[PDB]
Amino acid sequence: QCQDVVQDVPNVDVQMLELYDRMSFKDIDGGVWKQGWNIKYDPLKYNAHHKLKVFVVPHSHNDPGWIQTFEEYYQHDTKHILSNALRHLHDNPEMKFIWAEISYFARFYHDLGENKKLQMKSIVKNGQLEFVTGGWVMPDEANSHWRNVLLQLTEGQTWLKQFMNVTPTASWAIDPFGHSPTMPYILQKSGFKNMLIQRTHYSVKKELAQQRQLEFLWRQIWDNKGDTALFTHMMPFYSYDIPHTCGPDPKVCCQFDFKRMGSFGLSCPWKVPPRTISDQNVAARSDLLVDQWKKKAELYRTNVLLIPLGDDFRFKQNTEWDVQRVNYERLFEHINSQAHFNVQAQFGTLQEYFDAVHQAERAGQAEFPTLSGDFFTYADRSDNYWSGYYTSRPYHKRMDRVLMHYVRAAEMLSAWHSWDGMARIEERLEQARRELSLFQHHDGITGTAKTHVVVDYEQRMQEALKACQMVMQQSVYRLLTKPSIYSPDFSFSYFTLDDSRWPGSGVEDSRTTIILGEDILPSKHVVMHNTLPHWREQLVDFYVSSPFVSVTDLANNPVEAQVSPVWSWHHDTLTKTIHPQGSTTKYRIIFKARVPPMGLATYVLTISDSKPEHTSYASNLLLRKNPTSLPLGQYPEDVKFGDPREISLRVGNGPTLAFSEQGLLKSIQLTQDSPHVPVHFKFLKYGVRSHGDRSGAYLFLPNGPASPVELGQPVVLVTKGKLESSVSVGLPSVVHQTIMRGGAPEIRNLVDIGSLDNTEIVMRLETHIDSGDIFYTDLNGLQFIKRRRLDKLPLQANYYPIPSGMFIEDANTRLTLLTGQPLGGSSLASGELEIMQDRRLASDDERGLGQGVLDNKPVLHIYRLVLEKVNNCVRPSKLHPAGYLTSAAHKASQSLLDPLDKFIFAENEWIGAQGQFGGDHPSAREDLDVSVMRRLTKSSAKTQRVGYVLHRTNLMQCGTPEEHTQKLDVCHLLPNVARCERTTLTFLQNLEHLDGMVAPEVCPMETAAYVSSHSS
Ligand SMILES: O=C(C[C@H]1CC[C@@H](O)[C@@H]2[C@H](O)[C@H](O)CN12)c1ccccc1
Ligand SMILES: *[C@@H]1O[C@H](CO)[C@@H](O)[C@H](O)[C@H]1NC(C)=O
Ligand SMILES: [Zn+2]
Repeated sequence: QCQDVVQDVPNVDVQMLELYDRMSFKDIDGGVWKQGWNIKYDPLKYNAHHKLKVFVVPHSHNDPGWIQTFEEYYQHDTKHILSNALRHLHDNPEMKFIWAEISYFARFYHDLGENKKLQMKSIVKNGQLEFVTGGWVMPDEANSHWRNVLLQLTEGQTWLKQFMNVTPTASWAIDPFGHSPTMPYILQKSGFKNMLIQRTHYSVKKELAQQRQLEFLWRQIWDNKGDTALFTHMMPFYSYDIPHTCGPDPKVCCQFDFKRMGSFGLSCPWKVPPRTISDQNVAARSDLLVDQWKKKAELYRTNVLLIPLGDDFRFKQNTEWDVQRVNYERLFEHINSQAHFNVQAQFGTLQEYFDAVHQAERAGQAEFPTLSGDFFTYADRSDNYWSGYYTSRPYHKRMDRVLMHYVRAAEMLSAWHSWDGMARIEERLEQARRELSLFQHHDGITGTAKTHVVVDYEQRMQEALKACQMVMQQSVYRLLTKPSIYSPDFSFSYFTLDDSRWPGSGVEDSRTTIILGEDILPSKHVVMHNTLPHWREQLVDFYVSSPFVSVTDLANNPVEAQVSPVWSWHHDTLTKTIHPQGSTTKYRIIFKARVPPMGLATYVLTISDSKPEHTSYASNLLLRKNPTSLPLGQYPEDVKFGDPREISLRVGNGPTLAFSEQGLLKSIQLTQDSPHVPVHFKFLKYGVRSHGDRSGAYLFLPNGPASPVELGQPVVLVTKGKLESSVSVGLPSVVHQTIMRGGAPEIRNLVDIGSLDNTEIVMRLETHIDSGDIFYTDLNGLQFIKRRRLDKLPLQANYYPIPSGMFIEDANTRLTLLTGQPLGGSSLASGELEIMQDRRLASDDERGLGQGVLDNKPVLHIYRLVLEKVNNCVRPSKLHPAGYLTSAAHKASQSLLDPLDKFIFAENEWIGAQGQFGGDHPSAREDLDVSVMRRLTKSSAKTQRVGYVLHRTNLMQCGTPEEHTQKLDVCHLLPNVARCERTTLTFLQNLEHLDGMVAPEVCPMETAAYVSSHSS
């Protein structure tokens, strides 16, 4: 049935980790093709019965924000490009054009008059204008979560289906900075047949070109059978621009970019300009151009050649359309009429190219190699590895993951009902999806845009968060109020969201205090939501105006609680120390919430005049020389003081953690009898080179290994409670916190790099684990890939994206660090893990951004740290390119990315309140998630439709007996099901009509989509 993703090592022609081990990566001058060799071809290869078919594919790369905002580019460039494409393609039936970015296209189309909409639909229907990929954006592939890659793909393609009646099956990704196999994974499950990529390491292009392995069937690293494979074309040269797309010699190709003759303010840096094609020069010009084409064709296996013709924001001016088209038409007429060339050249689209390639394949002309692996870390030249953008602008990288979750929760909570149009649910959800989708752009989440553009993305995301909050709180009010009492005002805030980790303590004072008092309000209802499809317990905290608060469930059962102070860290500009101050009027109450699968649970907080029976109070110990008093108002336990010292803590039956006198972890002891395993946190700094190339938003070019941050004698705060304990320390640039709740600790870093120019702050873990040169990092939150540190490459080449987690292991022990935000990281020595926190860079790094990164702001990074024994786990063999999490590590990752949501009832009394929603929802096996639940129809549809994306991960078997869980059938989650269909992941095509209206669960590492239809 299901493929075994652990025990069967796939047999592929190219496995990227193996290729990396063998490659020497020498950076030699290849001649005119600087990173290749002088290509030779046999002129007799092509003849009358075997011609070279050349497709020249006009394109225009349009960034949804980079050096200008989305709206600035739309007004100055993109609207003109699309208007002139419409005119020119209409008037010139053989001209072609491809378009990728649907965020821009949708904007443009909705502003067109009906006559022009109709003209536009006609040039799409007739194949002159072709959509490629059809996502909202062309996303980053390093930092993006797979859930958001799917979200933006779906946003663009849903628009295209509705308005253009087309769904692209070929993908075009010419600009992301390195490439991930998560893309073919999602695309192949969304109807695609082909994809194109460009930015891969120059040494990889050379190696694959030598073997004609630039076109390959790209399968997942664990896929033994090959069912995931997607045909992939990798472009061979340094850029997608015209000089690097006609052939190997850019001095020649630049002469065929007819926008470079002077009047457009462009020129050829190789110092030979284009010349207008005429009858007196066409034979000579054609002989140069065809020679470049035949050289490029040597790198590929069929007689069908792809020649992109475009660059950034091209095809704007009418005069530009004319100059490119007329000159190429003259070349085509000459070349195609001169038999000695044995070439047929024409304008074409991307799909036309791929169709012709597969026709050649089926005619027996070519067989294609199989490939697995990824294409990180990219370098475009010399030692310029693009690992900096794995960290750049980390505040917005963290915001991405918060908004990811809020979009999921808003779509899920509101999916349970149909809503009247006056509720503006669909409106707010569309806004949220579109702003999050926009940020997936390869200058958004990457942190590679100008400062004012970053500000625009942030503002858009804030509006999206507010939209999600509105939808979430309206939904909770409807789900938990007696139906005959429910009386909604769709503009009113029935609940406010309380989020403890965004923007976070020390970043924004954004959270509301629950204000209780005998003379104002005795009690307050709070509600937790659990988006995951299994019962979940999690500690939750709220701010309250008294320490004398107790918690009950709605059946009035007492719930054990802990009260702790509200501590804020202050950079004291008088004493020159970083130290905590406690509130004397706000307090934190903490208790364990238990919430049904995809459900809600209500609790009540009640004030009393004295310490409640079921509430305890944490102790607090401030470790520093030269302490001063720390009053805490009504808080019943006095703060204690001491000189810095080592300390040890244990919460519940969980691990015992030991800390240095500097407040940093030194060891973890898993159980009572077990060893104190050395696990040391350390903060270090990288700098920038004083000669040669400088680090910037894209490039990490360190001036050697990192140097320790000088810590001085930092102030350490120890809070010890029955439910939660923590150690926090004010270090230079980081308030570092280790929080213990009875399992793997949570780490929070409040990172403020301040004015430290040309500094990158790294957090490192040092252990004994005999990992050697092996470590594992994830791709897009979807899969873990084996990495091998290569000392033959520079330090920055050994940095990889850490979009959600990383681990090291030996035969016996594993250490996994899970993240709540994408950051860059590595293992630079056996037993180590490290992850960059922020970077502040004064210089531009010559990739067009035209600024350094000097707009840092405080960010709260979150993590879980899981030390485990793995000697009993069934792991892949030494040759398998994947790794897999344990149950504990996977749940830890879910605790960061999809925590419980917390709602505080706004008014004094909630009439008709109910205690729970979803108690009857199936509690699915732990490896299964309902990644997306989305109602697909508005309230006017007679047949309601609800879409589900189901993802099953793969967890290691380590000898923990499986407990019976319930089968999850998403098609019966809503009543009155009339049909259940398996669909593509975008919901746009029905693939299977399902027997008995039952949606089967999916196999390990598989993702499926289902749509249920309800007659209601
Ligand atoms: O590669 C680029 C720019 C590429 C890659 C980085 C990315 O931020 C930008 C924008 O997305 C543009 O689309 C071009 N991209 C470059 C190279 C040399 C000089 C100037 C620019
Ligand atoms: C859209 O797609 C196909 C081919 O263009 C056509 O048969 C159909 O009539 C068009 N319109 C629809 C499905 O509304
Ligand atoms: Zn770009």
